[PDB]
Order: sequence, then structure tokens, then C-alpha cells
Amino acid sequence: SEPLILDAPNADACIIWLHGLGADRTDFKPVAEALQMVLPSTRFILPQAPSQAVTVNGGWVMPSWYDILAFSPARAIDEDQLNASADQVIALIDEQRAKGIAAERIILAGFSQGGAVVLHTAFRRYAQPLGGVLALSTYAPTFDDLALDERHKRIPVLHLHGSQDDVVDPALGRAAHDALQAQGVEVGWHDYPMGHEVSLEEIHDIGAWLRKRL
Repeated sequence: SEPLILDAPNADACIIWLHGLGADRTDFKPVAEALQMVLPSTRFILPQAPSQAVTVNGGWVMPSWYDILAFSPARAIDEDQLNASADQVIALIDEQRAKGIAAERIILAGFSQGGAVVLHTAFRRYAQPLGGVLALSTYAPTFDDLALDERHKRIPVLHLHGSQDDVVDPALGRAAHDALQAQGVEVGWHDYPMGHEVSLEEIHDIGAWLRKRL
């Protein structure tokens, strides 16, 4: 479908947030609207993953960024749908660049599956620098292969996770963090007593990090 947008008067920054497996672009609207209050000059773009069959879920057709062929291992995914979606974001990125929004003031964000997609996008597909990346309860199914150039290390990152996350092993979560970290990328970590979800304290953390960068 089409990206739900939360514009901001005289915009000078943009945050592209992606949802989890099988969710509505409206899932992060309440969060977008709130962060917009601390960042009133920042536009929010919440795209919609298309409907695709999800192998690991029989073959149900729901919003999926990439097909997940099995709960295990991590790589057990359709890498091309992943590259497809990534391109959907790279699309969105450029559009913003066109409307005059600056690179360092463009940020990608993703929860669960979505985070994989943006993590992949920033450090594997997109060639130009970004302003940052937000990883909400995720993993990086495509990081085993990683050799960042001098520029992609300039991309600050913040990883967040629930300790009780019984959907995305926190380990795979730190993993992504440790992967980027080891290549010398400015990264941050925050876990919370919660499961595959978002928390108020977590958002304050996100907003704070943002206020410092936008």
C-alpha cells in the first residue's frame, strides 16, 4: 500500500519507521506523533510492508518485508524480498533528499523484521551516508558478510531490546549490535524488562538519542 505520513511544518529531517511482521503502517503512529512533539521539524514516514506469503506461517499472506523460511537459523530468509524492501526504503530516502532533506538528518527505524530491513539498508545496500538508525527488538540476518567502508562507520546506531523477548532472541539482538560495533561504528544498547514490545522508558531513550542528533 502507500506510506502513512506525518508531516511537520517547515520540515528539515525525516524518520522512516518500519513495522513488524504482519502489521499495519499505523502501528507506530502513536509513537511517531509523540516523538514528533520532541522533534516538531521532523517528518515521519511509516511505509507498509506488502502482503506476501510467509513460509514459516504455513504460507499465510500478511505484511512481510521478506519471507522467513524457518524459525531457525537466522539466515533462513528470502534474501531477495529483503533486498526488494530495502530498495523501497532507498526509494523513500532519495525522495526526501529531493525535497531538500539532508542525509545526516534522515533516519531509518525498524521493529523486529523492520529493523532487519533498515539495518540491512544502511550497512549493506544504500551507498550514501545516513543520519542514523534505530533497531527496535531485532537482528541482522545479513551481517555475517560485513566490511564497512570509512563512511558507513560514521552512521550512529541505537539497539533496543526486551530481555524477555521470546520472539527475537536478545542474543541475536546484541549480535547485530556487536557486529556493527566490531567494525567501529558508534552504537548504543538498551534492554528492558519486557517482551516483543515497546516500552515508555524505551521511547524516552529513543527521543533523547534523537534530540541529540536531530
